[PDB]
Amino acid sequence: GDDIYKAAVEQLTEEQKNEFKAAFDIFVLGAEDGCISTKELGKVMRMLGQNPTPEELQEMIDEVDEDGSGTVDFDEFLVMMVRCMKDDSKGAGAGVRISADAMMQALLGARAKESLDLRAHLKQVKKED
Repeated sequence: GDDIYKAAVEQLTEEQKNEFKAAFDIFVLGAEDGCISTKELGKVMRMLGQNPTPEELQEMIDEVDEDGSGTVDFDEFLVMMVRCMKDDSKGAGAGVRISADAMMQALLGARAKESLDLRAHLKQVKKED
């Protein structure tokens, strides 16, 4: 399954890792957590040659993020770098900024999903898109 990606980060050496280590500086643009949300995730991608959308990106970010805090951890970025470098046929959709679902996924809050009521999470459905 995803043993090629998860193991990828393990294949990287102190030097190879330094490539992405310093990259964060340009990605997060200087942060204490050293993480990047779906919004910024698009700015870092467009640099790799692919300028996808924040709505389509949040899809993988929500799955890659166990806590689904709405951001990407330093380690989470690695697995994405190996999984993306393989499937670069999904890079398209420039001139984008924010998306209803893009930011929504962040407001959802993995912890909020069960904050009030769960049955009230799939009660009102009108095409999420």
